[PDB]
Amino acid sequence: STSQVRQNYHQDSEAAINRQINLELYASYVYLSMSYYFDRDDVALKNFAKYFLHQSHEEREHAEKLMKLQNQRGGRIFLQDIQKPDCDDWESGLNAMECALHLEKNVNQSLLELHKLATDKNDPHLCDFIETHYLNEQVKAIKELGDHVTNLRKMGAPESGLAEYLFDKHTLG
Amino acid sequence: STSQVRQNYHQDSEAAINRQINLELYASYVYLSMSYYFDRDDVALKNFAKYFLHQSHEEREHAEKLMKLQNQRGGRIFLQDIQKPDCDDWESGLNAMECALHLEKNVNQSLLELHKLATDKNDPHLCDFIETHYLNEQVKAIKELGDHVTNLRKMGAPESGLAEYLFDKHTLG
Amino acid sequence: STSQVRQNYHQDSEAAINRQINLELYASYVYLSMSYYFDRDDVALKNFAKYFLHQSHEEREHAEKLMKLQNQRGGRIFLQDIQKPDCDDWESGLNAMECALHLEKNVNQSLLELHKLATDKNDPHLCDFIETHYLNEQVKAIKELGDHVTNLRKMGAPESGLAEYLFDKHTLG
Amino acid sequence: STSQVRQNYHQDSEAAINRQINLELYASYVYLSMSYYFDRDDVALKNFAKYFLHQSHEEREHAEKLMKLQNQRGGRIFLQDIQKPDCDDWESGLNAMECALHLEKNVNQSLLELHKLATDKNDPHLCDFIETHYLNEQVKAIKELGDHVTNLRKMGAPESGLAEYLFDKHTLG
Amino acid sequence: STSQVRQNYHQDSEAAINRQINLELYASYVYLSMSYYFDRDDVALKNFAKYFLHQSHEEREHAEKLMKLQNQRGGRIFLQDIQKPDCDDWESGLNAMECALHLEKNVNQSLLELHKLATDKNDPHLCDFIETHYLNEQVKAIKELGDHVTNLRKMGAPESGLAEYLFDKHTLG
Amino acid sequence: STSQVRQNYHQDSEAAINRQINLELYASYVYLSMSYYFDRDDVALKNFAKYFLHQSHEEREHAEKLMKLQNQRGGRIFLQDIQKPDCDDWESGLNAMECALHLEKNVNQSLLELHKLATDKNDPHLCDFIETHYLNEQVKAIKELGDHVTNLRKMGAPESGLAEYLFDKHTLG
Ligand code: NA
Ligand code: NA
Ligand code: NA
Ligand code: NA
Ligand code: NA
Ligand code: NA
Ligand code: NA
Ligand code: NA
Ligand code: NA
Repeated sequence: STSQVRQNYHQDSEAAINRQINLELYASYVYLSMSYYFDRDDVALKNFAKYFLHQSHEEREHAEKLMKLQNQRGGRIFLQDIQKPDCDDWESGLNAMECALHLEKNVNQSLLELHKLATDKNDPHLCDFIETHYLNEQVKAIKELGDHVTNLRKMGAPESGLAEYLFDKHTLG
Repeated sequence: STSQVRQNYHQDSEAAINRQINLELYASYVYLSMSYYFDRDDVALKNFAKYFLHQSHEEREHAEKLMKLQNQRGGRIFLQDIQKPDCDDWESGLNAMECALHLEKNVNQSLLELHKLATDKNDPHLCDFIETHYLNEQVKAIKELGDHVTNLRKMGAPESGLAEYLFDKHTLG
Repeated sequence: STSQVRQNYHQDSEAAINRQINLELYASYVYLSMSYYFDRDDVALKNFAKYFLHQSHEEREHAEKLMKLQNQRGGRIFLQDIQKPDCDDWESGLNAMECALHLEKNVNQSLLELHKLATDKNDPHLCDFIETHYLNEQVKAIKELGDHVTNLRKMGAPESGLAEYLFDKHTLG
Repeated sequence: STSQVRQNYHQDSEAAINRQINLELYASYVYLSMSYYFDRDDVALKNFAKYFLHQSHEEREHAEKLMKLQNQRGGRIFLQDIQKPDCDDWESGLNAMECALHLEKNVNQSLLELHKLATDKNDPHLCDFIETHYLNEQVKAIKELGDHVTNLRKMGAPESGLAEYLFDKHTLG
Repeated sequence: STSQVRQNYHQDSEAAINRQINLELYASYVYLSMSYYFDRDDVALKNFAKYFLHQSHEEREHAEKLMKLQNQRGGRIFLQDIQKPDCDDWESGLNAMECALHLEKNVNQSLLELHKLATDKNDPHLCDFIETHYLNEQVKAIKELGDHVTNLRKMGAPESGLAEYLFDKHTLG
Repeated sequence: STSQVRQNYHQDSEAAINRQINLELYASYVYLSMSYYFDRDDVALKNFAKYFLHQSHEEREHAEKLMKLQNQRGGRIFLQDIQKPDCDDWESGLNAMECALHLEKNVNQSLLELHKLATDKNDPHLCDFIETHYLNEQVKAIKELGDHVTNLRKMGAPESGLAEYLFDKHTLG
């Protein structure tokens, strides 16, 4: 049953990629939830909605790239349930940005664990794949979210609704 | 807690839209599974892979349009777990097309039930939304899948691997 | 023998579509007859001829769209004889426009009966198909013919041959 | 005295269309009043003025489309007095947006009553006309106004004149 | 309560402008009525319909320009009911043109009274506004309508329906 | 009652043209039937469907050209019922091509009989009309159909569904 393409690809690596696929699809779904929260008539921050929807689509592309890697290496994709996000109501633009920062750090920690596994199993193709396609993207996403959280807090969010309004217009618009 | 926009939108309709959102996201995930099955080195039908991946992205767009409708009407989106697809291994191009036809008929039956509810609750905006955006799209998808199943069976799939190869090239390419 | 695509499509609906196909092909043939009446050397109203020939081609397109619908829904097309039109000699431009108005109202009444059947059989795809593609087209055709009949009568048709001549040039040209 | 074009068009439907024409012309006139309130030297919110003037012109187009429908179906237009709006002085951008939301919900309720009448009189052309041209336009207008009301309230209108100023510039500009 | 912009603008002038706004909106509504009379299936003179609809839109622009003037001068707009037109059925193209000529002379007489008031109150800005934007427009409209009435009478309207038909095509088309 | 244009046009020729008009309209209707057979979900050969639909439209153009000839010569068009085609179900691409070849030979035999009549009645305009517009078109159609029948039989139709599939793609596509 070994794939004719499989070479230097450990079962532990294959299993870790399947876990990462699920985590990327989960992240996609959290961002989708946040997007449509900001589209509510009683929230009405269109640029927050657009920002999170773009993040949702990016996470789905990240999941699909891992699925392509699994097939390239001769692993087998096993999909799992995509859990519902932890909240239905994300409270404010600042609370959503803080939850996004927490989610991106969690994804990053998973990627760092996968890199460590690839290095331990002497799988340099997999380690390079993670470095090239995932680790700098996560560092940039974390820095961007931290920048957004800083600005919203300085402007007086979430107490001032003027803060979120102007951030929506000037930063996310 | 009633939305300032809400007018002539029954709680039963709101709940049915939340169910339909989950079913569209489920369909998306089934198509994603089928896509990456055809990308396996031991299957290697790139045009089947492309066809199912396009279907996956379309189902996600259909889910997002329902989420937009829920907010437009002043309903509240409640997301649920997205169940994993029923198979990991889709066996053949003909078996996948037959499973897709079965899935599209199941989605269609759900949409017909939603239309009936909208009509019973005297919600003509919702009934028109379903007619305009969903029902003809489902009829066309069903007819296209039935056409694909017919051609693959006539060509001698799944017994002849030449059949799937040539269908991949000439119909899906 | 049930089509693999067939879903929520009643035998009564299938039979009514076959009847409507025949009525559209009949209408096409009536308009063709009227067109070539106006092309006679002893009638010689080229713009009346062009108007009716365009109507003939439109009715054929309407018949073909119903045939496409029958196949999309998994019904089976059964064609019948196309009866000859009721007249060989249409007498005048005003008499032909009045016969066209009567024919378009007859087609409209058939379409309204089909819509009522679709609604009674809880077939919203079929009801929407009729609404979208047929009912507004028939209302516009009826209003246009009524406008033509009004103008020809006011101008003094069919007694004044100058009336039909000038209507041919200024309205239909 | 029956119009030569009239078919399946109930007197009750004809009367309801005449009422809807009056309500659309009334709405037009309310929006015109609001527009020129914001053009006052002691109010001076040019983008609010532009927004309401565009709404005024759209309502007039909606009235004219109903007048065209009445003639298409062979009904007879009976115009009534256009009542003056309920206010001369609209107080603030937030109060005007709230009055607009209330007016759009009132128009929507009238349209839903007309749709119900069309359905009860088995007039599918009229029901489809309302669905296609009016109901989704009203849902979008209501959602947009609710979004505007939400943002103005969050920003601190009408107490902060800075709120209305910045909303005028960033949302309506 | 005096506007910070108000200078040399008499209360009598302000009241006369409010009356003129109502008369322009009334004229708009009369022309709208006439337009849709000519769109009836039993009248069917499309170019008469287009001519009156353009006149309706022009009168609305004239009303809006007076509303802008009232605000420019620091007056306050008070809107009144827009009375329904005197007829539902305008009888013929010649009768409608004669009623339009009578309406335009009535508007002109009101404008001449406003000019006389502006001159009596030593308000040269208002007198110049009326001269520049209204008086030559009214003289041209009156002359054009008189020309139309003359031609229709000479051609044999309203007895000859051929006259109105050819006038519709050649003058108004 | 003789047409002012009629010259050297025998009653027998006029009657034969009326028969040929009916036969061309019949052929059109047979091709339309075959087209929509190939559009069925359980047949699904789109290029066969397109081929027959083009043939249907060409036969209608041939009928209209005969109607134009009848009027040019001062004959009178008498239309008859268009009989329904001999089959509802055309069985296979090879069986339909064989039925088309048989139909085109039948049309050709009728045209040869009309040419013989024109020659016997010393009507060189009519004989030239048939030669120029019909006889070479029929020879080319017959040769093309014979070529299609030969290729489908050689490829192993109708037993191999792969044959019809590949013919549909490579010859008719
Ligand atoms: Na990611
Ligand atoms: Na590296
Ligand atoms: Na879908
Ligand atoms: Na509809
Ligand atoms: Na039709
Ligand atoms: Na409206
Ligand atoms: Na004026
Ligand atoms: Na032919
Ligand atoms: Na020759």
